Amino acid sequence: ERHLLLIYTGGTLGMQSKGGVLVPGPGLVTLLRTLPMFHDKEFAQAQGLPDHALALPPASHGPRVLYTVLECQPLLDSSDMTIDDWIRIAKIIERHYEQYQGFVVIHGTDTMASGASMLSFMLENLHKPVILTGAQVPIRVLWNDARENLLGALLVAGQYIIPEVCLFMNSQLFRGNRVTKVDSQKFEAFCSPNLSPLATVGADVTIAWDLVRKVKWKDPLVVHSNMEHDVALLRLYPGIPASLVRAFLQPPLKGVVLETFGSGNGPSKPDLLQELRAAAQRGLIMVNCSQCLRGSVTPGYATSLAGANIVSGLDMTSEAALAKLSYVLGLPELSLERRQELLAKDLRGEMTLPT
Amino acid sequence: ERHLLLIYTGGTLGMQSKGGVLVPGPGLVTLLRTLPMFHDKEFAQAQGLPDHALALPPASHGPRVLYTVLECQPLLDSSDMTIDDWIRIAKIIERHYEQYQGFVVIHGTDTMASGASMLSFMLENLHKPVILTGAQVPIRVLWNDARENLLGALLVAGQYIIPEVCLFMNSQLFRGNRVTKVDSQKFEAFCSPNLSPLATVGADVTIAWDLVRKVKWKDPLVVHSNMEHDVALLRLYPGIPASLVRAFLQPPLKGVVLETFGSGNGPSKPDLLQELRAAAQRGLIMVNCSQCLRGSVTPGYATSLAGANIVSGLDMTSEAALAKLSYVLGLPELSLERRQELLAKDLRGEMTLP
Amino acid sequence: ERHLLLIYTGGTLGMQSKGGVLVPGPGLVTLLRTLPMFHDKEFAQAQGLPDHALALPPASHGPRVLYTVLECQPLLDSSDMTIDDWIRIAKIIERHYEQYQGFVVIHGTDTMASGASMLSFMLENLHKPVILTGAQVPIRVLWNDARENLLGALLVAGQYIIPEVCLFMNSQLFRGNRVTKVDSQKFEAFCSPNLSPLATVGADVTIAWDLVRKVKWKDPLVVHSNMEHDVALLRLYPGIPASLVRAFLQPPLKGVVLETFGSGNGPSKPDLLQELRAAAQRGLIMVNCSQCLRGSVTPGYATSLAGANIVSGLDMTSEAALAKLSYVLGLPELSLERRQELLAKDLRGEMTLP
Amino acid sequence: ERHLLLIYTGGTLGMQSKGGVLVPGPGLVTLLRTLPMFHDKEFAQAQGLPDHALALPPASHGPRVLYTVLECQPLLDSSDMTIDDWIRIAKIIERHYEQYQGFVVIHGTDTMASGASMLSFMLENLHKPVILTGAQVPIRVLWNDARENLLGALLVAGQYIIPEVCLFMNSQLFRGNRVTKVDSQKFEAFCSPNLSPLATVGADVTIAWDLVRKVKWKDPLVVHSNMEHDVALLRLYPGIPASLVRAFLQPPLKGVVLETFGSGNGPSKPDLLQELRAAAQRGLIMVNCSQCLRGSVTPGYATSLAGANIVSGLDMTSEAALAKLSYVLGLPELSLERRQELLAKDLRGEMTLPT
Ligand SMILES: N[C@@H](CC(=O)O)C(=O)O
Ligand SMILES: N[C@@H](CC(=O)O)C(=O)O
Ligand SMILES: N[C@@H](CC(=O)O)C(=O)O
Ligand SMILES: N[C@@H](CC(=O)O)C(=O)O
Repeated sequence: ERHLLLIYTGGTLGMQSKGGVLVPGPGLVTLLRTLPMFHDKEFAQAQGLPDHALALPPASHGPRVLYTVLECQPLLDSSDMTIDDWIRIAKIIERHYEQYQGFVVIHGTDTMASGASMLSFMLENLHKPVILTGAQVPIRVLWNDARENLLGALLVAGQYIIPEVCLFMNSQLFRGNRVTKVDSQKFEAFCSPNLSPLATVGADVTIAWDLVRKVKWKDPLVVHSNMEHDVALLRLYPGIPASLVRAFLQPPLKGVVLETFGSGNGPSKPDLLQELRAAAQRGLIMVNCSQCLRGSVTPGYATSLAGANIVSGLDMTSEAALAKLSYVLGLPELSLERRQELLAKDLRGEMTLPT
Repeated sequence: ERHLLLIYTGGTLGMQSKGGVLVPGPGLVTLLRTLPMFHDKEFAQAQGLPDHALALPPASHGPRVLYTVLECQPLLDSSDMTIDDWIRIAKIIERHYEQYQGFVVIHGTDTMASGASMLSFMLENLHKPVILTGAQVPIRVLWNDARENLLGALLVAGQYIIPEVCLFMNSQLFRGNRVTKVDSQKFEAFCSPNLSPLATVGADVTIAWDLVRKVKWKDPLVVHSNMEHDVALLRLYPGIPASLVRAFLQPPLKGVVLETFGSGNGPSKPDLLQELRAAAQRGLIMVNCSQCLRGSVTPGYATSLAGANIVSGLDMTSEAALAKLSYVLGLPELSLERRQELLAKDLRGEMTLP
Repeated sequence: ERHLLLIYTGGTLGMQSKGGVLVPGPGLVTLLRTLPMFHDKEFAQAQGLPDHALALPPASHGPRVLYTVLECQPLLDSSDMTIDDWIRIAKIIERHYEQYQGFVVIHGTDTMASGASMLSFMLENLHKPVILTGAQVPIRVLWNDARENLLGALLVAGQYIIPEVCLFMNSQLFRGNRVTKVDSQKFEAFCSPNLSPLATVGADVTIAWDLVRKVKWKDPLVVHSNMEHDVALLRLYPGIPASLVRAFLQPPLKGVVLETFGSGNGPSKPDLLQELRAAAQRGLIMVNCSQCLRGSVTPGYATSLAGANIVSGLDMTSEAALAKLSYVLGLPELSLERRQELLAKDLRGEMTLP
Repeated sequence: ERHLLLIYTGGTLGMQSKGGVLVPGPGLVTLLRTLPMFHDKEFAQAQGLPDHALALPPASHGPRVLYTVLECQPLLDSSDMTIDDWIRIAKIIERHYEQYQGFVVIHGTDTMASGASMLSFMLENLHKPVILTGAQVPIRVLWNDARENLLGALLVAGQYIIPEVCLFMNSQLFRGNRVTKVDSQKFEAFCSPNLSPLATVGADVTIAWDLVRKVKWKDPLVVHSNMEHDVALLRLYPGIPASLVRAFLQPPLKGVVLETFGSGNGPSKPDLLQELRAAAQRGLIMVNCSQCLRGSVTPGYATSLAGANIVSGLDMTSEAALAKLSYVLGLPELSLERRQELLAKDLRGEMTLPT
């Protein structure tokens, strides 16, 4: 038997209509108990099993999977989530870490990439699966993606030792700090543009063990709740004025992700470049990411943004760059130079270095 | 014979190494003249043809294609382009509109989507093709995507009556105000996420005539050079503070595209919503676009951004929303309400209504 | 309320292990009854509803959906199916046509394209949906594609007036005579290479009404059980000998689909071409389809197969060409010439003319 | 300097209109000479270089590339090619192996996959690139894919040590015995359904060295010209009759590829199974391949074709199965059982043994 904790934080998967719009919906365990694919009553009764704990039917091979449902209060639309909410989730996993073999987190899709990236950094030396999932349609609506998404998450966390924060949707498992939301309506809502999926589900389960990170049983779980809140993301657009960038980078901002064009380029008008220098001199750290979905920041043009306090983000997603920026800036007693060196290193599989 | 104007504005296609980096490179016509696929010397000599004008070899069917090369000065990395640069390009097309049957614009890829979207709006009632193109590798490097991209542009503009600003790359023709750059290295650099390509090239040329806009031969070309410069784009990120949004939306800003999550949602914390209202009261117009590559802004959540001065962008790209915002706000003597009505309408094929 | 007939013919969806391999599995209605997503016990009891008939829970909009399960005997692995089996299925639909508003046919995937194509031709002037479906993993196994495939079929047939034989798999609805099986393991097992899906299911249901065929309420259902059995498929391979083709095309064969290379080409060695002429003189009809997944048979080479009794299959799938050949040859009292004209015309949406 | 042999066998790339249809076209070297991208006159003259030999302009990095054009006679539409034509090509490569560092073979697309597969088997212990290429549109037509396809082949063979028979089309390099033609009109005409491309070309060249086979410098090139001619391919279709299968498998046929449904199934009607057994008793060897594009043949159904003289083709393409059948059957002095063991083994990277 393997025991999982299922953390319900909110999002479309549980949602209910109310006033003609979707809002977060309570009473998940009550529903799941009535669904044979989520709960084997026969096995639970013949094991006089705790009434708070559910049991999946047997799968083909492997151990049996049991799980407990922790429903947070209040439940949130993921659009309203912030760094504090993701810290609370990390703390729930810390508190219950020893009692369970894996974790599944039900989450809204709107900011799921940000949440997976954050938790990836907060949960240092993680040894157990933390699988995020969600749905474009609520589980109470008849025709939905939620049933198969939730079941798959539980089976993956239940049956495999993948020690990463991942995202499971639409029969695929992605590295959490590598995903981005690409479609607002289709069930194939997420994409891992610069890395293969960690796993694919069909008849067979195919896992890329060559990519999955190795369990460091030696080192204990450290949960970083000291994340810098004053970080931002700024998308460059053609002709963005120096005066607007000056205003955006004012104190108390400590770090910013600049989303630049193509292979990492921006306008070279000197007054704009001057505001970036000025901000560097005040101590701001800047990471350069590409607005493009696929590919890497690379020098090579007269317009490439490099220099004073500007670290290349290589092929990182913006969601990951931002979370990493928050992590590194929150570490205590480091120099500006040391902080940039950490930003330029692959800390959780979020970044591919060249040769 | 069909005569085309080839406008070389800059970008990687012509570029040259200098100080170990790529910068814009002059002398295009000189090079093209030496390439048989771009210039038929035999036909030019046997027609004693102007020395500034080149001639493509005969294609399978259709008329012969001639073209003149106008090389702008200075040449630009597209990362440095602004609304004024795109206006200059529209003006070149206006000045020479009667003399040519089509236009091809060589452009850097970094801001090509912004440029195609801008020209789409500036060139009202366009009757002739205006085809943008570029390359991830310069034409002077041996292994490149530039040869085939440029030739395809010239043949499309030269042989078909597609009255739109388009982008031709990697054997596909896209509606210009529908594209976005998705790959910084691969030759398949562009994508039209919410609309099919207008055309595909292989053995056959396949054109989606069901999508191509109709020539309005009744109405003359109007070229809008009064585009509002004070428009911006703002990407929401989780926990973005009200104080930072306040600072961003200060005067003199007149319009902004808010890039929101998923189907058009943002944080509902009241102090943030309050700063959007405040800015609406100052007369700011806001368009809501999705950060997602594919799909549409739709109401349906308690977190959906709608209301005071906020127009839904449906499935518009951000590049297109931003250009449309610039166009509509530049029109003289319209009420705020009329401006929002135009923003909610499909003006150049950039937007699908439900 | 809309009432559907669910015809269970066999295939993996229902299957059971036995002797270490998968074989067809009885007792479908018994299982479905126990699944809340397939049967609303509360509504059935509060309507004292027939015990043989199930009821789907309410969907968002639309009418309620009820359905009856007809489990054929014996059940078949689709690899064993033939024209007679598909005729039987058409006859079941004919016998019960008036009593139901739609049909769903559970079928093995191995020959599902052949079956959908056949039924498409057999069911002339169809007014109601006939949706085929199946699964790579049985519905009794916990992790499967069968639950969502079957439910989607029932909801599509139950809620929409799509008067075609279709295939529903993996959240997509395809025109049946346009599909082919491309993957032996993945859940995305099927592809419609030369036509868009008729519909896609996500948050919204998107239907291509521009493609869906029109209901001919005036004309009654005619069910062709006169399908020619003596038709075959022959795949050319490099250096295939004339003597082997002679043997293949001997009487009593009446029609053959030649699967040729690329854009419709074969070897031009004269003894091979001579055997095709000889067979034409005996009255054999030949349809030329491409071995390629995507694209169209087109003349243009010295190696193109055209002439005596050879009709181009354009962009038809082989499964569709073969079924159409069976249909046309089964029609009574037509001249060879008229038969070839029908083969060259789009009769059920299986073929795009240039 | 690296010197290549360019073997022009025929196909659409060189073709000419004549009587309103495309036929093979002579005079390739004459044309290429006039194209600056294929011939640097300045460098050739300043090196007083042989008049039969051309020279590519300099590429970014790497050595300079020179090449000689050998134009076969007669030139062929690939639809008319046979085993004897592919043997002649292997013999050309054998004769000239020591003089050149690589080979490019221009070939019609209609049977290119069969040709690449054949050469793969014929050229044992190959150490140098043999790159096949072709085009959907002739090089003399203005708007074509031929220029870039031919140039890329020459640059790949000229600049990298990939010791395989490959196919280069539309900016991708595929393992030759893994490809199949999937589109009769689009420039993306080929697909490698069960294996990644060996390489991709863009700004950067990306090579999957993890997949490319290793140079066996110890072992010399052996070229097999004893290939069995009496092999065939038979596609099963629903209700195919026993009497027709009997006629197809008559002597002198020695081997056949059965293209079956899905994961490797056919009809189980006993009279059909009886004809397969009869043919096995006459000494016929049978390989089972899937009609599916992205198929592996796997047992698991009552309809799976396995037994007397029937070898599973796993994920092999039919073109590869058919060539392999011709190779193995042509080897001298082997027992029927030994022949089947070779058919079941990955000999040139054409087959993945499963997980
Ligand atoms: N607005 C929802 C979107 C979803 O879950 O699909 C959320 O993020 O909570
Ligand atoms: N940096 C270049 C990119 C390109 O041309 O591909 C530009 O936009 O001008
Ligand atoms: N062998 C099965 C395949 C399936 O159902 O998926 C059949 O064709 O009956
Ligand atoms: N029929 C031609 C097709 C091509 O080359 O594209 C050949 O195979 O020679």
